Amino acid sequence: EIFTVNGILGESVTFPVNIQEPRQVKIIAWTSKTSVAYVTPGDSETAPVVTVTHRNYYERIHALGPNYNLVISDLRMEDAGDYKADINTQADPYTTTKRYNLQIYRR
Amino acid sequence: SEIFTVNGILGESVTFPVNIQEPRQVKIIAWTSKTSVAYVTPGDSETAPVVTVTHRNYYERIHALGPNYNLVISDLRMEDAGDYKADINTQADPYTTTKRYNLQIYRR
Repeated sequence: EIFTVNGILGESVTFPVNIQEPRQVKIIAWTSKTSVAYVTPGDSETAPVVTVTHRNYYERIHALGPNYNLVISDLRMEDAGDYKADINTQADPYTTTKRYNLQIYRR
Repeated sequence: SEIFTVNGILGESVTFPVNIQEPRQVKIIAWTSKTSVAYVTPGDSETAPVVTVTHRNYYERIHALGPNYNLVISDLRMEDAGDYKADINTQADPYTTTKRYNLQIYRR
């Protein structure tokens, strides 16, 4: 269940979320050692809107549509560790949680 | 700083001291525990801030207080117990400050 993702220092990495087409997302909350960001639905082609909630992450968090895949860019060694998405949707279970372990490599 | 301990009674309310002593500089506060908890942002214009709860465990049970941004978790549960963290994002340096709490819950 804890999915391992590897990223390269100074580059970008994608966290697989892949929200399917019957599910409707209300808000996804991302956390690590600090809160990271909240992601909310975009539009026709506005991609999901991302609100960053710790200064360590400002300008480094992007979200992809329609999957709601998270991209963190300009990776730092300090980004490594456990991440959690609490995915909130209109219908039940209402909240589903996904776990990730990011490891960072200077290459 | 230090972890701050707050005690609460099952079924009741507990208040987390935030004591923002310069409110209108607050952009967003992100509360987490074992799970996500809520975001709190400025009211359009008000005393009072707006809560968006971000996990169903805490649905309808999070309130914030103007003007200090103190947090209330109402209808308390035993699962509510443990370490809480607020990432307070404001308009000027350090831009993010973090407060740590320990919520002890007791029987009704």
